[PDB]
Amino acid sequence: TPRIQGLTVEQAEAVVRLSCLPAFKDLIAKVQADEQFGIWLDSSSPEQTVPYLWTPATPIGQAIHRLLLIQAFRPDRLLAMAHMFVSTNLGESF
Repeated sequence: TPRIQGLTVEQAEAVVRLSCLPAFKDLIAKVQADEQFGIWLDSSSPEQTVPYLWTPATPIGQAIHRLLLIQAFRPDRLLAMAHMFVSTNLGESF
């Protein structure tokens, strides 16, 4: 059971899974350090403003990191994150 300071049970269930990735190791303390950053946590459009990331990173890699973050934190905007990932990989009018 992780911290339930800002997350829920369904959100924190995937946090433990995402912590197994070597790239996304600093995840449990990430929300504690960015405690004010909760726009993606509640309401608004977390798709357009996705904080944090996984060395220089390609835009595709940054989109992958944002997708992995939102898949665990905000499961509903996964469709919009996937749409933006496709647009950045292929094109805006794909």
